[PDB]
Amino acid sequence: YQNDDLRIKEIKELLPPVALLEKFPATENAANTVAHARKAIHKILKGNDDRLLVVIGPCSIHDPVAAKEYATRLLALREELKDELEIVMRVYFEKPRTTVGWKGLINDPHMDNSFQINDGLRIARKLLLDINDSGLPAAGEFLDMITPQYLADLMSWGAIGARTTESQVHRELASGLSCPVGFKNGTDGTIKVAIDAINAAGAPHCFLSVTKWGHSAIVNTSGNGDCHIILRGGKEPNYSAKHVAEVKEGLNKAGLPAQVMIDFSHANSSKQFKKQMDVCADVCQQIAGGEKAIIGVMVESHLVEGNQSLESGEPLAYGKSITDACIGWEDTDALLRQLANAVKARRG
Amino acid sequence: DLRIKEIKELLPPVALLEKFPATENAANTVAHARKAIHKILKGNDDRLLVVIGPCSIHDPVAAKEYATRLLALREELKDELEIVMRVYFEKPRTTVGWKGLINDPHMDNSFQINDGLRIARKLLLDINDSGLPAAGEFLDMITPQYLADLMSWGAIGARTTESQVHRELASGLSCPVGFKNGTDGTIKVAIDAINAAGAPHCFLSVTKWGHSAIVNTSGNGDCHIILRGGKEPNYSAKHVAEVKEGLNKAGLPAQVMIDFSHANSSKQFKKQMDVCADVCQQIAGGEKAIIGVMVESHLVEGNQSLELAYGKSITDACIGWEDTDALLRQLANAVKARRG
Amino acid sequence: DDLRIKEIKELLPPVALLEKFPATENAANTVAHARKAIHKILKGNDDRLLVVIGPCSIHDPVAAKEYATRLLALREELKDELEIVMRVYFEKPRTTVGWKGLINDPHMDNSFQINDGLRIARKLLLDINDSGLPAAGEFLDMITPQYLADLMSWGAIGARTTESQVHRELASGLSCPVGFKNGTDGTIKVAIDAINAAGAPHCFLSVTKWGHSAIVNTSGNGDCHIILRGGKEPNYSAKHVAEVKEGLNKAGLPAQVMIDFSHANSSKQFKKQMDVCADVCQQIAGGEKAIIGVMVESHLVEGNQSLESGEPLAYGKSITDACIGWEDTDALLRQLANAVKARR
Amino acid sequence: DLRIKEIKELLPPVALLEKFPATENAANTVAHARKAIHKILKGNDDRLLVVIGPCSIHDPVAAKEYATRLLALREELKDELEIVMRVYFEKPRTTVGWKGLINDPHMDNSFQINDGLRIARKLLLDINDSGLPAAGEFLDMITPQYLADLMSWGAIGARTTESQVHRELASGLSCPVGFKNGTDGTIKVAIDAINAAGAPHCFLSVTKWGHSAIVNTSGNGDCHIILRGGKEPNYSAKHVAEVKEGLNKAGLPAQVMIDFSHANSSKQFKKQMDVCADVCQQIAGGEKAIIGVMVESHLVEGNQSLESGEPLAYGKSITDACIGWEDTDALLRQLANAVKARR
Ligand SMILES: [Cl-]
Ligand SMILES: [Cl-]
Ligand SMILES: [Cl-]
Ligand SMILES: [Cl-]
Repeated sequence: YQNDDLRIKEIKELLPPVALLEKFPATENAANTVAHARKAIHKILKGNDDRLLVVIGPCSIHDPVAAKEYATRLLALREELKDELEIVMRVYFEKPRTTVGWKGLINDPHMDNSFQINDGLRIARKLLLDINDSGLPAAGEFLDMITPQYLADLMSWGAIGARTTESQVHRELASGLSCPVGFKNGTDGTIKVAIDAINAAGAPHCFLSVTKWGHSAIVNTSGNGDCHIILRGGKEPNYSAKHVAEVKEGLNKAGLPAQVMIDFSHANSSKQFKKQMDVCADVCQQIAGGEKAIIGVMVESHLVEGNQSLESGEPLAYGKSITDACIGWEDTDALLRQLANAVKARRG
Repeated sequence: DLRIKEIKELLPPVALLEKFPATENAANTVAHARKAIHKILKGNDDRLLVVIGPCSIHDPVAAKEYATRLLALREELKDELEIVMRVYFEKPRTTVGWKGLINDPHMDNSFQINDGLRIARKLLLDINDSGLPAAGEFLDMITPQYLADLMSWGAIGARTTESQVHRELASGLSCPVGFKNGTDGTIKVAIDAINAAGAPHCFLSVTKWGHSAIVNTSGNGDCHIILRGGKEPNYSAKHVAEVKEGLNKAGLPAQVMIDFSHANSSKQFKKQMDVCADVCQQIAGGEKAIIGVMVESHLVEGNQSLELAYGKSITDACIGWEDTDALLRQLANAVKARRG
Repeated sequence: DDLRIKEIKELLPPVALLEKFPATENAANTVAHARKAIHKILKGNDDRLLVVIGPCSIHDPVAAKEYATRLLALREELKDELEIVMRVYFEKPRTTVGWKGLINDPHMDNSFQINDGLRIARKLLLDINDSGLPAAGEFLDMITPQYLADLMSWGAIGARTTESQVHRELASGLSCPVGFKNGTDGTIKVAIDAINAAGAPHCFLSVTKWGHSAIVNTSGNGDCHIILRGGKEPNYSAKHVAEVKEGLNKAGLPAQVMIDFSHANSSKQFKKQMDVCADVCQQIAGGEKAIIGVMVESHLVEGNQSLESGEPLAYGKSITDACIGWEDTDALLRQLANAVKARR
Repeated sequence: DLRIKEIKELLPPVALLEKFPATENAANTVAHARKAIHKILKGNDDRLLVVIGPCSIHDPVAAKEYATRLLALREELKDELEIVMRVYFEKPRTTVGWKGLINDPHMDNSFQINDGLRIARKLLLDINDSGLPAAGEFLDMITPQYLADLMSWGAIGARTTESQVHRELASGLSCPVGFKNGTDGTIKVAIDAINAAGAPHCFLSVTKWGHSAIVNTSGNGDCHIILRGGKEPNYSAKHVAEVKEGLNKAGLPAQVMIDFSHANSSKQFKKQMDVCADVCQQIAGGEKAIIGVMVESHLVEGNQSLESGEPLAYGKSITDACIGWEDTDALLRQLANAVKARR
């Protein structure tokens, strides 16, 4: 056609989501893990559970073998701490990036710019299935309208990226998702964008999306009431009590329950992975001191601490992030016990 | 699919391109206007790009009446201005409101999006066939597949300037793209978007066949900033120099488009005329960085609420025709001065 | 997969053709009225003959519109004895290598511009129906019919597919009457079976208007009939018509018949369609009422010609089967109308 | 429009290929058997192609036990016979009746086509993966995309041999294709079908993605006739000579596949044993133009009718009657001894 596809170099074939769902169907145990975890988070968001939702795991996944080793370790802590914590593993397959660089396992699983995205969807769905089947709920992030269709049935909770909290199509996506959804404050600390996203997400919408058959269609949503805010810092951290008090009043003024998930990382740690433990110390003191509004937290965590560069061409160390730096496993075990001990103190 | 109440059939883009193909005239209108904006953006034309038109389209009849008026002014001032009609089919907002001609053309909450796409693509076709190039707004990644072959220039929504999927959209679009600065006035987000949209990308998208696919884009060098104001207006000569310094440090061409409306006009539509005045003086004074402007105009001035008048915005207030005739000549005279 | 698959190319979905070329109110009225008219004839509440007459297949839309304009004048003049519908075929089934028709290769040069062919086919078919002239088609596969069937007032199943299950299933979902041809041999059983099968509802795999494969459920087509087209020797005489009318009554199916004046009934000789027209008119004049329809291969200029690629073709002349010219065509239709006015 | 009651979603072929992908053994099994039949059709191997197995499959369990037994004989007789198991998933009929495993896997008119496709592709996979090649029947244009990659040989439905679209389908298939003589015993439609299938074609079809496309095929040279009888059997030496001359007169190799059942057996399953003896006599006395045979064979001989709310005999055909295992073993040894005696 005329005036068409000048900046399009190549269109290639994408497996429809039904192909991935048929190849990797939920087991009964995987469907049970998803169903129970969703209901558990719903119960927390409705104020009928005094436990803390904990979304913890690698910035994103690059190696399914390290990821499954991580998942086994976190699952054991999930079983031991389940009276205090609802633990859900961060299983992200995309790292949003303004600059050039690896976009994540789905876009480029081979980490060599071969962009084998069908491979990446097979790898990602298989891993999510394996983790759920083991008993460990999974948390994802929704950056687009096409990718979630491949994985959403195995997600117990998801986040909308801070760079898309204001995006109408991402708010509409949320309003048709089957899992709970967290919306982050704006990259400058602004609360109102996230509150508007929750109100928009709770409403029905009619909009254009893609089906499980890989076809575009008109979709009508019912609205999603299981949405909440994620405090992730602005120019300065916003995890402290003063900020929690402001957000609580702000939600209540908007008619929303005063409830918050606090991201320990990103701008709340000033992108310094060890300060997640300093954020943890303060949030725990808030929780132990009686703060009911804090219903969840987020932590970037891996088997080995820190990060490493894909671009150097050095062989990758095992179990170490190639994107944001994470706390290692020993900090991760201590952090989770701190949280469980703060939830118990909140109670007694 | 607990929160999915209903799925309904959507015509693939290839059906609206087949029903409403570009005329040779509409295609030349698109080709020449894109090339012209490219030349302006490459620093090889001293002409000013003027994107001007209704806040949002609601009445195709009134849209065509306005297009005919603007076409004459476009013919008359073509030595100074590359005039392009603002053809936006929705006003992005946060709560209730008519979602626009595409989402609800029958203005009854029926959401006849297939009808809406027909009506919107026909309108875009008619306007391009008459000779008037069109500017659009790209809010999602599926709608542009139906309309973008008829667009000479596009703006990414202010609320999606920061979104990776919308920067990747821009990277594969066949027209120039404007990115608005942040709500606080800062320009880092738009600089990042321009840089993002300028690189090749591989991502998932829907083709003209209505099927999802893996898409590889080339990158889009014809991107630029749009100054729409932050808490304070950012149209003044001091603000332009500051942005031009910021652009230069980022290795980006020191060029800007100034939106006269919204916050740069203090929400007062008639005040867009005061921005013309300041902007015109800057141009007549020699300022070569201002390569474009954006103005909200209709046949009748102001706004109205669906809770009747012809040619009047049912959304944001717009200047009327007399002020639009005067504003366009004011800019063309300013370009003549700077040219000397 | 695909060692014998050389290339795959994109294909417009039917919704794209239906959206580009929507039925006018006139074409829709033409289609509706003609379908009602053929149903009444097939039920028995009308004595006029159904006449499906036109080129073997279309290769030149301009020539096809001149033919249609001429035929429309005669349809209006013989409308009280004849329900005239134009043969607008866009495929010629062939065993040997060669041209398969307009949709497959409209530029007749083995460029296979099938998206072009479908636009051309549907534009032509719509223009004919808007004029007021109803149209008859042939259904050779499950995919092509979706682009055209809303503009067909009647359809035939290829004689080489009359016992094919998918084709009987296709016929059970079409919105138009359908005709089933006897076998190469005079065997009429394969056609009776096909008529029963198409009257039944079925469930099978087909392609939608969106260009996607789907599971489809039909309701059954009762506006289906036989089409006698000869075999080893012709089979249009009231002797053969008797044999068939007895086998139809035997099988609970109306003893109605459509007679094809060409192909093996004409012994593959175009001019001999005039002879066949005589025997069939004699029976209709001799009171016989089973004959509800006929088929004729008819163009502007009689005969046929061999296609050479890049070579200009003679005007009005079929490049497939030989056809009778317009002069014989105007006479054959007046012969058939006289025969009906006699029937009364 | 007016006569369409319901449209339901159909899994695209890529969903079945992703769920049931060829393992390495299955692709090897298919690749070797395709090459071995091609070599046989080209006259570079004196071994006899034997397609043998149930009229159609209604029970994957019985099908796999049969595959196991047949696989053991494929190994033992490989030097004389290329044994391919008949894996059909429908008994074509204009009458009333079970429409096969893909249309109706649960044998109750539930028409669970997506389930049938899963069951049919999984069974075919399991058989090929064990090392036994499979033969298919092509009745429509849509179904083969789900299965053809696991078929080493196919036959076109007898009621579709003169269909252009089925001849075009064959021109694009990756396996050899058998074409059945006409119901009157005429071999003309089979010769026309063989010629048409050998030519490249351009035609509309559905892709692995469940979308209609324009397809161009290269042409299939590995096509041959299936002699299955007419109003009288056509397996005798007089008939073979008659067809061998009709194929030479047409420029096609003088080679035939003899179907032992249906009209060639007078609709009596045990009379397949008598066709076998005659065909063995021809071969053992130097007949080289018989390159393949087709036998309807199950674990347990005969057939039975499907009843609602009632169990079925195990291993027995619910469609056409088959010879059972004991005759099947004897038949295959007879054919193998006939190749030894011809060499
Ligand atoms: Cl990892
Ligand atoms: Cl308007
Ligand atoms: Cl013609
Ligand atoms: Cl079985």
